[PDB]
Amino acid sequence: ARQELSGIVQKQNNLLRQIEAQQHLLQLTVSKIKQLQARILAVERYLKDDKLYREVALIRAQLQKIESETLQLLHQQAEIERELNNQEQEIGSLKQRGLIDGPLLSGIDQQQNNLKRAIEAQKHLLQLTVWGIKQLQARILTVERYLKDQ
Repeated sequence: ARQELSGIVQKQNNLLRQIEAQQHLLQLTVSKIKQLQARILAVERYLKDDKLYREVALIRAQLQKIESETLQLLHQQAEIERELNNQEQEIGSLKQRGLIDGPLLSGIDQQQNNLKRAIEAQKHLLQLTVWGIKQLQARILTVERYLKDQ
């Protein structure tokens, strides 16, 4: 009835807000990774040549924070996908019996496809974030070994 259809539309909106909130944090993490890449490059060029130690300590902290941010993003991404999947089953069930029709059926189907595509794009963005933090972890480890050595 009007109420279950109302419920699907509200859930589709709730999910759309969760993707929105996840995108803010993902973008922020991505921007931190980029500034940190630049900072590690500087340390690397300089070692090719105590302020150095403070910069390396600051970078290492900043790297560990980003890794923790990426793990939060990974967990929330899983929560978002699970909600998408629950909505797919509910929508699918009402559709099987025909209880969504007219412009609403096309619009709810289109919205399911929109949210799925955005969630999959965020998953790709997240894979790139993971890739980035693993690169920076390997480069700072090289620097730490050199310092221990010297």
